[PDB]
Amino acid sequence: GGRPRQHLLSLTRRAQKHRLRELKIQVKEFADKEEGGDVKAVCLTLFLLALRARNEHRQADELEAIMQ
Amino acid sequence: GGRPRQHLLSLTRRAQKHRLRELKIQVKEFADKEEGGDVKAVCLTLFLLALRARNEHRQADELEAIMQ
DNA sequence: AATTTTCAGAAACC
DNA sequence: AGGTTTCTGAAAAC
DNA sequence: AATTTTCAGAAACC
DNA sequence: AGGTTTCTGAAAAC
Repeated sequence: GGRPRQHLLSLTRRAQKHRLRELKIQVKEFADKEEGGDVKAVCLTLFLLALRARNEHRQADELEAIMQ
Repeated sequence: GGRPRQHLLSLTRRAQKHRLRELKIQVKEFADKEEGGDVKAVCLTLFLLALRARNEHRQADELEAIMQ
């Protein structure tokens, strides 16, 4: 069997980190090979584009206001 | 040769989208296989954890204030 | 609106 | 002139 | 602080 | 009791 997974956003940062770990690595590898190891800018843009792909322009704008 | 790349954050959303495209796919695949296709929550958490991994807790808190 | 791929052309490099 | 890759936008499709 | 991997135990499933 | 995977935190290292 195995313990059922909780939602990612309900987990401790610790447990969150443990689940994304394998993707965190893929992102790292990509950031290095293609974007000069700029994980922040990559994940930021992934998220922003992910928001705008959903027409959550208001939040996307607000995060953009936060980041400069 | 080839045209030199601009910084990801200076590009049009169009051009940004074109560069991350290959990683966008990897994220999609991961989100589907491991997080019930919840790209938003994945990228959000990747970014949040990426910020806190850099002790940018203030911004991380502010994005967390935005998202609920 | 968004998405996607295709077609074009200019721009920046060789 | 040619090459290339990147950037932009439009175009034609979902 | 952060990171990492290791060790533990409890928790939730079979 | 056993199994498993997940979650949490501590522990020992950078």
